Amino acid sequence: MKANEIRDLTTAEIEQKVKSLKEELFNLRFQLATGQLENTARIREVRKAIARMKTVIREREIAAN
RNA sequence: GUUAAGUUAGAAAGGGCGCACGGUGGAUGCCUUGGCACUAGGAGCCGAUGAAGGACGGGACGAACACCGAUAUGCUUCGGGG
Repeated sequence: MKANEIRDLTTAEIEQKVKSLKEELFNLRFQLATGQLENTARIREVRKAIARMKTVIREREIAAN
């Protein structure tokens, strides 16, 4: 997901995908607290994909300053 | 046959000793998951660019340890490694 997201433009191509995965993380715990979910390791992998995205823009702010 | 005097062994409610067989127990014997002692070399300070210490928290899995801060049981990228 590195060159997939390094090549993405700074403004919304991370940010809307940040916001969608925030909404995606918002939905998966609802299935799990009810118990109506199976692939629980994806939920770990979603936040694993979240934290690697917020550090992209923060790295690019260092590239700015 | 009995009468008389007369000796004279046995027993065990339970215990004493000798062996036999168990139980509690944790000593010894052996080992090491850590110690102390130094020698040799290296390092001898970190902080208002927020310390040391923490407290509170983070997993599909329950609390505690260890790891780690709402980017939370790693994250990117640089090498190693298969």
